[PDB]
Amino acid sequence: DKMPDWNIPSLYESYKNDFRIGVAIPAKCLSNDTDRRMVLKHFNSITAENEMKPESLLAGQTSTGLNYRFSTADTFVDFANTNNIGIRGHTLVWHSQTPDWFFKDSSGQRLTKDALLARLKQYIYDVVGRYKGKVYAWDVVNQAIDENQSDGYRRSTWYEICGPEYIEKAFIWAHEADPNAKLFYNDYNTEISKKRDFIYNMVKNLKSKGIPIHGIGMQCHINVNWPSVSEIENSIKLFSSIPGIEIHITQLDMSLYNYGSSENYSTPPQDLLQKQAQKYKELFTMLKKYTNVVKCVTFWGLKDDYSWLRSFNGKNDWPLLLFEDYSAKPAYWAVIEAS
Ligand SMILES: O[C@@H]1[C@@H](O)[C@H](O[C@@H]2CO[C@@H](O[C@@H]3CO[C@@H](O[C@@H]4CO[C@@H](O[C@@H]5CO[C@@H](O[C@@H]6CO[C@@H](O[C@@H]7CO[C@@H](O)[C@H](O)[C@H]7O)[C@H](O)[C@H]6O)[C@H](O)[C@H]5O)[C@H](O)[C@H]4O)[C@H](O)[C@H]3O)[C@H](O)[C@H]2O)OC[C@H]1O
Ligand SMILES: O=S(=O)(O)CCN1CCN(CCS(=O)(=O)O)CC1
Repeated sequence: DKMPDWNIPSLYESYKNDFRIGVAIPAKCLSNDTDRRMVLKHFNSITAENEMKPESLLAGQTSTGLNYRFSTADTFVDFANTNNIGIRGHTLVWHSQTPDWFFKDSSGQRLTKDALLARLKQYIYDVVGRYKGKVYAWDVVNQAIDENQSDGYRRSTWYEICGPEYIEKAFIWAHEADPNAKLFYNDYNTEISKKRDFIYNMVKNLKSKGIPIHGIGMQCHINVNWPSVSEIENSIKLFSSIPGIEIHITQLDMSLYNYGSSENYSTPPQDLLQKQAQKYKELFTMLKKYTNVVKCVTFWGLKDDYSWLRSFNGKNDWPLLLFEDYSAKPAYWAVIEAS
C-alpha cells in the first residue's frame, strides 16, 4: 500500500538558495490527491510530460489555419500559477509528437518553406500568446541537433522543408509573443563531445547575432554507468561560457541499466540502487558549484513506476527518487545529503 512520508525534507526547500527543483508530470497527477500533495511538497517547478507538446495542443487545421485544444494544458498552467510554482513549457518545436498533417496543407500536400514558416509563426504566437506571463521558461526547440550529420542538424521534416532557419525564427517569434519568458534550446546527449560542440556553436552563433535565446536545457537522461559527472560538468562549463545563457537540467533521470543492455530485473537490485544514490550525490554536489548558471533541475517523473523508461525500453526500471509506493529511495537521501 502507499507509503508517502509527508514529513521528510522537501527537495526544493533543501535547494532553495541554489536552484529550483522541478518534476515532469502527466495530467492524471493533477487529479490525484497523493500525487498533487507530493508534487507541491517537493517541487517548485513542473513540466507537463506530454500535455504541452504539439500533438496535444493541436486539434486540426482548415484552409485558414490551425485549430487548438487547450483545456488540459490550461489545467497545468493554472495549477502552477495558483500554487505559486513555475511551469516550464515543453515544447514548441520538435520532430517528435507533432502530427505529420502539421507539415501539409488542407489537401494533404507538403507545405512550401514559406507556408510552413508562416504556420510556425501562427502556432508560436497562438500558444505562447495564450500563456503570456504565466510560463516562466519555454523549451522553444527540442532535439534539433543530430551529430551523425556533417553539419549537425537533424534531418527532420522541419529541416527538410525550412533549412536551419526554423530554429532562429522560432526563438524570434516566441520572444515577440512573450518577451518575459526565458527561451531554451533543449537536448539530450550533451555529453557526446561532437554533439555538445554542435549545440554549443549553434546557440553561441544564434546569440551572437541577436537571436533571443536565453538558455540551454540539458535533458540529462543518463544511467548509473554513463556519462560521468565530470563529463556533465564539462558540458556546463562550455555552455556557461556563452554570455547571457543560463542552464536548466530539464529531464533528469538515471536508469539502472546500461544502454542497450539485455539485463531485465523484476525488483531493483540494491547494489544498483546504491550506485544510483552515489551518482546522484556526486551530480548534485557538482551542480551546487554552478548555481551562477544552473537555475533549475527538473526530474523526468515523480516516482519509478511513472517513468517513461518503462515503456521506452519495455522493462521495469527505477530511475527517480521515489519508489512505486511513494517512499524515499537511497537516491532521495543522497540528494538531500548533497544539499
Ligand atoms: O504512446 C505515447 C507515448 O509514446 C508517449 O510517451 C512520451 C514520450 O515522450 C516522453 O518525453 C520525452 C522523453 O525525453 C525526451 O526525448 C527522448 C530523450 O531520450 C532519447 O533517447 C536517448 C538516447 O541516448 C541514450 O544515451 C545513450 C547512453 O549510452 C551512450 O553510449 C555509451 C558510450 O560510452 C560507453 O562506454 C557506454 O557503454 C555506452 O552506453 C550512447 O551514446 C547514448 O546514446 C539516452 O539514455 C536516451 O535517453 C529519446 O530518443 C528521446 O525520445 C523528450 O524531450 C521528452 O519529451 C514522455 O516522458 C513519454 O510519456 O506518451 C503518450 C503516449 O500516447
Ligand atoms: O571547484 S570546481 O573545480 O569543481 C569548479 C569551480 N568553478 C569556478 C568558477 N565558478 C563560477 C564563479 S561565479 O560565476 O560565481 O562568479 C563555477 C565553478
